[PDB]
Amino acid sequence: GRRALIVLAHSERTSFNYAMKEAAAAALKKKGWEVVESDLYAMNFNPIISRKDITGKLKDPANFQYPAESVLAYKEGHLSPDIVAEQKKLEAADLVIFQFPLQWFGVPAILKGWFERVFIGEFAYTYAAMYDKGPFWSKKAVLSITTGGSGSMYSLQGIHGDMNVILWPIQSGILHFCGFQVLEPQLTYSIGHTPADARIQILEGWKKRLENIWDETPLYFAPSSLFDLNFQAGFLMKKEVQDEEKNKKFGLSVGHHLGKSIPTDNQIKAR
Amino acid sequence: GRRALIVLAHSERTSFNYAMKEAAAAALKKKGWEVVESDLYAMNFNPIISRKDITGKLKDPANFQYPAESVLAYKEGHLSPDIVAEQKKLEAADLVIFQFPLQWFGVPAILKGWFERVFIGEFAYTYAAMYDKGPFWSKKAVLSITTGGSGSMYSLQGIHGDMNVILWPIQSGILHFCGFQVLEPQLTYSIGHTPADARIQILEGWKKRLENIWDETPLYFAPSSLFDLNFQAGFLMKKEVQDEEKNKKFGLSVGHHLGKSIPTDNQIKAR
Ligand SMILES: Cc1cc2nc3c(=O)[nH]c(=O)nc-3n(C[C@H](O)[C@H](O)[C@H](O)COP(=O)(O)OP(=O)(O)OC[C@H]3O[C@@H](n4cnc5c(N)ncnc54)[C@H](O)[C@@H]3O)c2cc1C
Ligand SMILES: Cc1cc2nc3c(=O)[nH]c(=O)nc-3n(C[C@H](O)[C@H](O)[C@H](O)COP(=O)(O)OP(=O)(O)OC[C@H]3O[C@@H](n4cnc5c(N)ncnc54)[C@H](O)[C@@H]3O)c2cc1C
Repeated sequence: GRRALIVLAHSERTSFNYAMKEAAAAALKKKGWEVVESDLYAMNFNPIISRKDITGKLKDPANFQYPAESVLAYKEGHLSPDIVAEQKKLEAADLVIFQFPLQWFGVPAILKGWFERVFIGEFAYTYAAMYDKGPFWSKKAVLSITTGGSGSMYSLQGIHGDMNVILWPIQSGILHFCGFQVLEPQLTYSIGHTPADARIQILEGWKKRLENIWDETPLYFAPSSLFDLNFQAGFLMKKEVQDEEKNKKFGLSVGHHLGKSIPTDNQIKAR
Repeated sequence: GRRALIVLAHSERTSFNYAMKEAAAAALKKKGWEVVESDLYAMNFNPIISRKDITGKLKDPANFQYPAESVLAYKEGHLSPDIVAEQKKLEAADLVIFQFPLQWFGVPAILKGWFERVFIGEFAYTYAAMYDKGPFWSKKAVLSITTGGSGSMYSLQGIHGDMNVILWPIQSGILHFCGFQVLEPQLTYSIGHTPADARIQILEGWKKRLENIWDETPLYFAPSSLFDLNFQAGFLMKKEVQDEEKNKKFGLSVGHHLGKSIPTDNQIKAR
């Protein structure tokens, strides 16, 4: 069996988010997965990066810089116990599910703090090995999101704008940057206005998808080989690559739109 | 005699972010501004939403729903006073400056939670009063952001992709949604690789800009008058507007790209 980690960011057992977490765990276990969860609220997880994330002496206590100090602590085994426990969950996991309600067009603060304290340099990323060469290359991640607003609001013509744009900083910036293959997000729009029978089927749909989740085609991101990955070239797209794209009508992705048309549902549907 | 609020999200008084906050306060005060600060770390601000944000019995404790419960607490005066104190800072402020290091392509968790606990419904937004009809329509907000990554990384051809996409969920989804006119963000790229002399100039340029900050043209967002703002129409773009926009080369904004070219630096430069 593969290993699954479910990171849940919701404080209520009675929420649809909790129900989705239970549905996921149940479905995966039946298919032979070992399932571990991170119920951040139940954990009362400390969401705030600080010098307390490092046990014992710092390298430069008078001028504390979290990136350098947290990296050093990781290498020397001096990270805070709660951080280390989470990192071990990540290392064991093949599939990571992030279950959360959309909050101010992003992840809840407690989940954002989880990323900030757990995704430490060298462990989760290096400038030498980033995006598709990232440490989590063998792992797959998926966002399971619930929203208050309807799907129409997040359509191209909706008042909020394209949901693909909202998803990008998370799926590309956080997950893919660390090497994750990112699967199509499970989007549950206006769950507060969804009829009872329909909420039941959404749960069943989620269970059914997870039966074959590992064999899905992941979302498309621009491969890192298209870029000159060094400070001298400023991590810019290769000259020959740019030349080849000048005849193309569509951009490569949401973030790499190149001033052209973004491919439809680049962050919502796989090729 | 206008009033400014500076929200800072950095743990270290020795940081450049703190220096930017200090420079902003002094520059504004010299021009006669009243300046109030929210140093979230120094305030030990709690960024995690919970039932205890309501200082009394809940309307529906068996099924706790934060949006409805927090709005009810707001109207009845049963919001936690640490939230109330922040809300009063916002009421008095004409200009709001958010000073923070870019962290995982968004705001630090402590600031995210600040938005989540303080921007309560009715106080900060309603489905009737949203975007340009929002409660903060008379106010202006600006992001002052420092990054570890270079500006080229966030260019159209950069490995991280377009920064305008990264800014959208914050500037449109959080700030503009509540009514704020959003001014051009102060972007300070690769501050960790900036020589001492250039760091001095960055501080001065920030001070110089703030001398006439209120006279600046705000960023462009699609006007809400272009949309049918009701649930029956799903808050979609008006039929006449859609047909008219079909003849426009560029999308309206980052989020309202409409599957077309995004206007250059829509979230970075004013028209
Ligand atoms: C601070 C904040 C910011 C927000 N920002 C945004 C935003 O930017 N955009 C946006 O769209 N929304 C936003 N929201 C709204 C938020 O996304 C929704 O309130 C949330 O997604 C609702 O999910 P829930 O899990 O709380 O469901 P709940 O509202 O708790 O439950 C929904 C329904 O599911 C039912 N249910 C529960 N368990 C089961 C089960 N086992 N089987 C069947 N039915 C069940 C419940 O009875 C309920 O009727 C925000 C909310 C907050 C508090
Ligand atoms: C969890 C996390 C996630 C991150 N995610 C991202 C990301 O997604 N993208 C990205 O690009 N970056 C990211 N970063 C990097 C981050 O954006 C930078 O570390 C941050 O912007 C640096 O700001 P600072 O104020 O800490 O600078 P500091 O490192 O504190 O200061 C830089 C220099 O300024 C000098 N200085 C301080 N005060 C003064 C003064 N008064 N006058 C002159 N000089 C002074 C200091 O001596 C120091 O040498 C992340 C960092 C963390 C910790």
